[PDB]
Amino acid sequence: PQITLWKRPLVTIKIGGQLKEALLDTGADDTVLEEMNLPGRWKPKMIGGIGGFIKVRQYDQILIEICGHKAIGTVLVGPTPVNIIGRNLLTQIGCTLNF
Amino acid sequence: PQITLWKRPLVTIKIGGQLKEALLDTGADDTVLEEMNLPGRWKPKMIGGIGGFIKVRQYDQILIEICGHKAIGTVLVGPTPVNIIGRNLLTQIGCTLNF
Ligand SMILES: COc1ccc(S(=O)(=O)N(CC(C)C)C[C@@H](O)[C@H](Cc2ccccc2)NC(=O)O[C@H]2CO[C@H]3OCC[C@H]32)cc1
Repeated sequence: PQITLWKRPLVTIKIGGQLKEALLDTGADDTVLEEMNLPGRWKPKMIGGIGGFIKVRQYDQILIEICGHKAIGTVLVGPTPVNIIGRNLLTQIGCTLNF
Repeated sequence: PQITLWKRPLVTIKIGGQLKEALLDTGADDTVLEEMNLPGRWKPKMIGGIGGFIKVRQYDQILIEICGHKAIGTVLVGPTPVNIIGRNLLTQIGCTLNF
């Protein structure tokens, strides 16, 4: 599909058995999801943007389905105000910017 | 052009007659640029990111050319970690997401 940018590019994702709304974010190197209790091992990480840094938990090789497109990669979990699909997963679903 | 996302979507912009590098950021509602001198009037505003809120100077109806495409709109100037081009300008140059 083609998504215009009049409104936030929110799409439905499936992760850890749950459906959520997430932002297709070309400005995000990594995928950052709102706080959730995923199983498995993780490593602490700090990511920074406008306003400063937040502490997140890095999970690797997590399966995510984005608009019926399957993907698997690193997912960060922490106190983000929004679910953010970053470039590490956008590349896997064949997402491009066009103008 | 069609821009893949295996690298940061960085492009050259022109604003106030000066060239800069900026990030095409579909996850940003607004355009926020690093500290710079801009002619014209401005008003103080606050914007929130993943790490909290920052003070910025809002410039309205500013001419800005993005990868050869012209836009005229609001530009926020403040302590952002990166020059980001947000949806308010991405729409003006006809930018869409596609997968
Ligand atoms: C390492 O992996 C990372 C992944 C994501 C980020 S980030 O979130 O700080 N950022 C980065 C951008 C500011 C360069 C992505 C931007 O698209 C980021 C995503 C976001 C965070 C909080 C609330 C809404 C939207 N958007 C953002 O900061 O936009 C600003 C400017 O316009 C406003 O709309 C959204 C919030 C305001 C940082 C690191």
